[PDB]
Amino acid sequence: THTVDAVVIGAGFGGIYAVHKLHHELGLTTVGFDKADGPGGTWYWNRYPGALSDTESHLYRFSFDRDLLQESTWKTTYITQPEILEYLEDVVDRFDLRRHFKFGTEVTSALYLDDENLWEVTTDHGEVYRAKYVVNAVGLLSAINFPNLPGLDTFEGETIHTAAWPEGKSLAGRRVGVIGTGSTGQQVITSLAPEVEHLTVFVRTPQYSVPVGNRPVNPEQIAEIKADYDRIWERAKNSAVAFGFEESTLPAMSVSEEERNRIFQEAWDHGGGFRFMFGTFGDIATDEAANEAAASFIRAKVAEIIEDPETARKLMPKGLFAKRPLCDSGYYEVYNRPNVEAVAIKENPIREVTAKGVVTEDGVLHELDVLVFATGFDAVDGNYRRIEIRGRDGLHINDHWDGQPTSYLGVSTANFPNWFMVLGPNGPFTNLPPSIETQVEWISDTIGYAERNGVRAIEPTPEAEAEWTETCTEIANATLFVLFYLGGLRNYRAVMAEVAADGYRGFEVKS
Ligand SMILES: Cc1cc2nc3c(=O)[nH]c(=O)nc-3n(C[C@H](O)[C@H](O)[C@H](O)COP(=O)(O)OP(=O)(O)OC[C@H]3O[C@@H](n4cnc5c(N)ncnc54)[C@H](O)[C@@H]3O)c2cc1C
Ligand SMILES: NC(=O)c1ccc[n+]([C@@H]2O[C@H](COP(=O)([O-])OP(=O)(O)OC[C@H]3O[C@@H](n4cnc5c(N)ncnc54)[C@H](OP(=O)(O)O)[C@@H]3O)[C@@H](O)[C@H]2O)c1
Repeated sequence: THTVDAVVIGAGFGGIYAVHKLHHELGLTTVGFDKADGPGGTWYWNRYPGALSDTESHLYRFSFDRDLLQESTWKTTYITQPEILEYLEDVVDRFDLRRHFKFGTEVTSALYLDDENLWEVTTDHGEVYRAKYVVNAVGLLSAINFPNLPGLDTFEGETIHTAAWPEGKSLAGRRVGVIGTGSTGQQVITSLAPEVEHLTVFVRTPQYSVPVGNRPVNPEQIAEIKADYDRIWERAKNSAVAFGFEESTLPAMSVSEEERNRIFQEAWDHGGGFRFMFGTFGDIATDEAANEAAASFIRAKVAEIIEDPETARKLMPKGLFAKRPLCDSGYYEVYNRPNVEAVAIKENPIREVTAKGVVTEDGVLHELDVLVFATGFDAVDGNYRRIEIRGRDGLHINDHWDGQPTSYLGVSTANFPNWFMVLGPNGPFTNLPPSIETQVEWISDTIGYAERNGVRAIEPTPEAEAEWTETCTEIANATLFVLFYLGGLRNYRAVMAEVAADGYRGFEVKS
């Protein structure tokens, strides 16, 4: 029914910028879609208390508009969900993007029509769009992982998942249980502890966590940032992780024990997860001894913060210090509160939930009014895998990604022509907005090139896609241990630009 140049799926950072680029810069008629009733993406969905960025406020945003960077403000060194949502809502209205989005609208299929070199895209309300290009900015919020504890139906109190937090809902003065201690669960717990009648935490795997050091800013302090913003973004885009600190090249074991502690202590006092992992020493992710030095420093902090050694034993992180580091606003301190109990479910599993609360295998009823699930989601490619997406010859995305999801360059995959991914598989591990910008700017250039020239279809070769996996795999082999590209933002940007400069190396082009 509707003939458009381009379709964008999602209205988070990625979809917002994709619609801007395609509409404003390339002059294409572009429609965006989100199941959400408004823009924001993950910042629209996740409204739990204590929801906070792990990227400093001044860097958790777009950098493409130099005037916008002068204009935005923020209250603290890290940024909260309502502030981010407001920022993204403001971007949408600043660039008049709203009239291009269809909200409350799920894309249920995207089928390639081989004969016409078009994508046929349908919504859950039956609307059909024919488009030359599809840009998928669908994020990771797939189906909500909402675990199957026996007797859950019987609970007479409120059951809440953090990705569907009730707007009014304050749990002040209530008896609350939280299941899950990832970034989200830690954040909810710290938020809840001081206001809740009682808090019971069901801990399965304690994680490494460092202080975030979220502090109020002055208007003079924002003024300093803003006067140097160009240099700041120049540095970020020339770094590996783009978080606003100088990345260390210092081997942890090349200095004395006393200096190593001082270095760790400084980062601990300053705050920041990536700063702790990458700002202290150059080999925490690559050297077993370096990782142990970091890991055991955090363990010692846990033991020092938590008074009761039985409580401390349950919360004690173990093993390698890896993946996205967690940071917190006083998470370990919380367990020193008289009205907070930790339950280590590996050794004392949940037997059932009843009307009144949770019974553990010890046979003790933990009486609760409220049960919070901070249990995350199931999958990461989940959002691709639940849409009927069909490429060339009717090849389904699930048949194509028979094993793990793959991409060429993080943005495209073979047999799916003119179909792009923002933050697809095998892409950078990074402060995300500047990587998102990198990918959308590259997607847009590639679509510009296709439109300028005669291009009917562009897709990666199977061999390019395989060499990219091999490339990612060889970077990942160096590290300690989903497959990301781990060469960093600066390296990723050079790779993307060179692919473009080399006449789209690794793409099959139908002229
Ligand atoms: C609490 C929290 C804090 C975070 N902090 C940071 C941080 O500090 N730094 C950082 O770099 N990253 C952080 N992240 C990661 C974050 O996801 C990214 O920074 C960024 O918001 C991702 O934007 P996105 O557009 O790629 O995806 P999303 O924001 O996830 O948006 C995708 C949208 O696509 C929509 N969608 C999916 N499928 C369909 C469909 N079939 N039809 C219609 N719509 C669909 C969804 O409804 C969703 O709104 C954080 C995440 C969380 C949850
Ligand atoms: N960039 C950011 O600052 C940021 C912030 C928040 C979230 N995120 C991302 O968003 C995703 C969601 O984060 P999240 O913290 O909500 O989820 P998460 O990281 O997957 O954490 C889930 C927690 O729930 C526990 N759990 C899962 N199933 C359980 C069950 N059946 N019974 C008991 N416990 C169970 C897990 O323990 P186990 O460890 O044993 O599985 C874990 O503690 C993550 O992938 C994360 O990377 C990013």
